[PDB]
Amino acid sequence: MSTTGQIIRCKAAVAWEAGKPLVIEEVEVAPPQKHEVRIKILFTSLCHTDVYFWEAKGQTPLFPRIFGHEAGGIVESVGEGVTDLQPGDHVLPIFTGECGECRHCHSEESNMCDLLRINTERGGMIHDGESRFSINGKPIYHFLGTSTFSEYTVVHSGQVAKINPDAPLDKVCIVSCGLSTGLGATLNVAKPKKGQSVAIFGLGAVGLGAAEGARIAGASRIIGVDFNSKRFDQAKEFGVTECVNPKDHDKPIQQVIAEMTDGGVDRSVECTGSVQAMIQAFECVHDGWGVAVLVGVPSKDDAFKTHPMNFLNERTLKGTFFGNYKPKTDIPGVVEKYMNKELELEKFITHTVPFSEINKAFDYMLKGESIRCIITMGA
Amino acid sequence: MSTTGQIIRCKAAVAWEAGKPLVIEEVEVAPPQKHEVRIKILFTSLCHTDVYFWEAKGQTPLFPRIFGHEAGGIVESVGEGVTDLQPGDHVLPIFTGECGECRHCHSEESNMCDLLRINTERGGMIHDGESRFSINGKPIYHFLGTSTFSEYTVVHSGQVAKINPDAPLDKVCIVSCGLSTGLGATLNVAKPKKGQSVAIFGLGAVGLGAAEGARIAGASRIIGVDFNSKRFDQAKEFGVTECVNPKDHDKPIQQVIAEMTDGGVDRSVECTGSVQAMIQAFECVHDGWGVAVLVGVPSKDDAFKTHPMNFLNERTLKGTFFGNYKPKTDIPGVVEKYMNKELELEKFITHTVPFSEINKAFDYMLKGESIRCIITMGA
Ligand SMILES: NC(=O)C1=CN([C@@H]2O[C@H](COP(=O)(O)OP(=O)(O)OC[C@H]3O[C@@H](n4cnc5c(N)ncnc54)[C@H](O)[C@@H]3O)[C@@H](O)[C@H]2O)C=CC1
Ligand SMILES: NC(=O)C1=CN([C@@H]2O[C@H](COP(=O)(O)OP(=O)(O)OC[C@H]3O[C@@H](n4cnc5c(N)ncnc54)[C@H](O)[C@@H]3O)[C@@H](O)[C@H]2O)C=CC1
Ligand SMILES: [Zn+2]
Ligand SMILES: [Zn+2]
Ligand SMILES: [Zn+2]
Ligand SMILES: [Zn+2]
Repeated sequence: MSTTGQIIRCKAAVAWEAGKPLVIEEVEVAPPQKHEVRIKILFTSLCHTDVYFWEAKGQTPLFPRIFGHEAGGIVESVGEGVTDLQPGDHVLPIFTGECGECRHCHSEESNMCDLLRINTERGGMIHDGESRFSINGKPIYHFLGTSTFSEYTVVHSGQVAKINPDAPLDKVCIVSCGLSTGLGATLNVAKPKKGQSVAIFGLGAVGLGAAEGARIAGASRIIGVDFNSKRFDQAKEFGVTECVNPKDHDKPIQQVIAEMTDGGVDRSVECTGSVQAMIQAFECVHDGWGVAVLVGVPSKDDAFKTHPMNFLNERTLKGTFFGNYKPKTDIPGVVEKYMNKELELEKFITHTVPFSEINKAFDYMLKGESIRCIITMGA
Repeated sequence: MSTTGQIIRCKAAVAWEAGKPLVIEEVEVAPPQKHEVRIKILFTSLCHTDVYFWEAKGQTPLFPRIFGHEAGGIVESVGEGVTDLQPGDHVLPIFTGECGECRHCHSEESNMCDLLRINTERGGMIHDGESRFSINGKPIYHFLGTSTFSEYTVVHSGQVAKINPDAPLDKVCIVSCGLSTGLGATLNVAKPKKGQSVAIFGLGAVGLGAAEGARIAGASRIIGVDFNSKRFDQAKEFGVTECVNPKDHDKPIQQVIAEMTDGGVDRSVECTGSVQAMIQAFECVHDGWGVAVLVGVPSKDDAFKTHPMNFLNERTLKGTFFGNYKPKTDIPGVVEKYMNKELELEKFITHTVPFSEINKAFDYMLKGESIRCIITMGA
């Protein structure tokens, strides 16, 4: 309130160099411009997407930078022409937006907003190409339009979802990424029917969300596939009924799955980012009616490759961005499902650290087995 | 009737050598065994599938052989345990079957019958591995279980569709292949909505069937693509609204289409058999909601290849066998649509010759621009 229209002085975790530990710095946060809001961050988290651009290996090295794109916060002030958000609103900043004006935003199927779709190299604000962060007079790059590793951040209002103000902001700060992506990959894109079989490649947060969606859809068999056998017991909490490590088999995994299911699974969801797993996820679905959904992001420019007859045998291949959920229209409904005990969120939380110890979240992530770490603001 | 249970002596067009002209021979046709029927052929036609296996380039050279898989005929007699067909029934023998007992035959989506799905190398009958054709005591290979280039042929009853006995058998003899495949590729698999745009790659019989389906679906723009500009005027009779030759453009055809439609077509149907056209058909559909359907059969084992991000941008890739139509359950309904003036068939007929001049049908086919040639039995 007293900060409305004013520059805020607060702390942010700044990445000065690729792959080096973040530094808690005193920064200045400009007030929000047209169509922007300024958000007090209460909880944030870390995922491989932040780590990938912080490591900047084979990536355009934008530094200094404030990473972070999964957070729960409260609106502090709104910029010109913002009417759907007001101070005090509980919100999730999300790495992609919904302008409400383009053909995608008017569609049933697509969340590929022409204005506000994710952009990993945009270092400033959409309104004016400027940064809202400075340190000692010098600007700092934004990340995904969210930059949630700060006590306050400025975000285009199209990337800010208003949610149930009774929702606990530490549990929902992780609906902005992997959970909703896998949940919607199964429910919106794969669309299994009751009793069907589903194979999930990758049992990180995305695959676990896909498993929850497959249980909500009523799948009778949910086969979780992962090179990492440590992730199996964890996965069974999220709906996975059988676990398969490819390392334990001489046969290719798509043959292993087809043999388990008499021709292949009804649905598959690829949640690894490995192009080889995308091929395998496609080839492991049944002929005639099988549907595979690609979710993982490939690191290189290897191409998906398969014999065309695999399609002529009546397989279908789909792909998803953020579970095909619209961030402003649909994500609040995801939170509502959590509030109505229809969706599991607490079991994603494997770690927690205060903001001053944010670098430990990188350690837990890079060591493996960390699903999400709740980074608590204030100390 | 008088021929029931007897060997029939009749004429067939026999291929003795790869790529050499057929010879009209006096053959013997055995009576039908269990689950088989013997059919008097009144009209048959020729398509590239017959030519491909008659040329036998890179193909297993089964000779001598009776080709032919598009025909209209009348049941002469039925074998043991046949109850859905009786003598006098008007029928279409079809290159693939419907046993009615497997999971595909109980499905909504799939026509991939486990027992009777198409098999290009099967030279004998399913019942006993034997040929029902002999010439001077020596057997002749069957083709696709149909072998319609004979005055009489024996076919598994699962591959024989009973149709409206008032349907003209010369017009419907071409519903057994390209027409129904493209029609169902659009209506059953691509599923455009009213007002949407559809790009069709290849304007042979398959692409023309896809165009008819796109008009029935109410597509506002139907863009026909083909290297052969002679096929354009023809295509407009079948629903194509715009024609594009790739040769006339420096830009890749998928870019040409995207530029015509502001991001890409809503639906595409690939009806060429060229793997490069399958890639192009996929990449030319709009992001967010585009759906491409593969129909053409590739000659080699080149693989379909695309950047995985094309799917993550929410494109869908499907494939079809015979338009996903079940041959015994659905094909009679296709004929009914012709009988109710809802489907154009006469305009597929570009040529006609008597059976003794069947080799001319090969000439008209190999020269190009022939859609279908009605081969009339009896002289
Ligand atoms: N499509 C979208 O909109 C989104 C895509 N993603 C992508 O989804 C993927 C999954 O993300 P997270 O779950 O956070 O990642 P993660 O790294 O936590 O989980 C990946 C899991 O897959 C396993 N794995 C890797 N290669 C494998 C292979 N060849 N076969 C079997 N298992 C394999 C790993 O052991 C690990 O358990 C990533 O590529 C991420 O970039 C993430 C969020 C949004
Ligand atoms: N999926 C299925 O169940 C079925 C598949 N097919 C396949 O469908 C395809 C089409 O069959 P028809 O219409 O009878 O063949 P067709 O040879 O009469 O027509 C193909 C057309 O595509 C054109 N074309 C070829 N390469 C092209 C390219 N790269 N770009 C643009 N145009 C190109 C040709 O000029 C020709 O007009 C064939 O591959 C056939 O084997 C046929 C029937 C059943
Ligand atoms: Zn938009
Ligand atoms: Zn994330
Ligand atoms: Zn069957
Ligand atoms: Zn044919």
